[PDB]
Amino acid sequence: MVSKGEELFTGVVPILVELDGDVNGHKFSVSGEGEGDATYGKLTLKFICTTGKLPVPWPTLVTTFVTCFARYPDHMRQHDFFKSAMPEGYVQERTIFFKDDGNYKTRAEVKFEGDTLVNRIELKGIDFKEDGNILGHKLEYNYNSHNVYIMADKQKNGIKANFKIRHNIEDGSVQLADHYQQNTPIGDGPVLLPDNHYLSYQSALSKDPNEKRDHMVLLEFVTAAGIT
Repeated sequence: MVSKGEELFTGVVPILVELDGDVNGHKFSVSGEGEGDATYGKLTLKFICTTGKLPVPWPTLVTTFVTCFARYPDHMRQHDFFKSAMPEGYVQERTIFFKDDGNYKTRAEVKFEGDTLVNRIELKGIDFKEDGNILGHKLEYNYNSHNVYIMADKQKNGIKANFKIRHNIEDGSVQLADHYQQNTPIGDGPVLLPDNHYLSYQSALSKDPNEKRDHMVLLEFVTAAGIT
């Protein structure tokens, strides 16, 4: 049997992303469009800064900008919280601590609006150094592969994770971004609370050569792996 959640992701699904941000008082908005194909764990998205020049590096927003598109292998299907919460969706919240710098706090609602999977996000950043790696745009426009360990959060009826993102800097060092995450369902319907498992991410950042606005093109693959 294919679950109600699973069935919404069997083909290619349009994605809309909307982010309102404020970092050290610098307000900005970003809109993204593209498509997800969960069968292949595949996301393609193009993000546009709709208010001017982005005041933080595009790589710092990659994790913020739809884990329902992860590929869960057949043997792992009982651990897919994210699809099980659909179509009503889930709230994803994070704090992201940039080592020796500021932090982001994010809240997103991920849910269907008709046939479109929407990721609506608010982001607030505080305590950034005006000449640190973030406000000083010292990060390379690239992205490393990362594994994220997903744990059930029984009390909140959802999941949680903590993971470290490494953002490469041109002197060979990295800027660490320590993510703490909680997800909880929007509906009061049944969800899958998983056993501990990993999601394996790879992400590629590029540019649309014909786009004059400040923007990012993201290609991301996400696959679950178990602990058996």
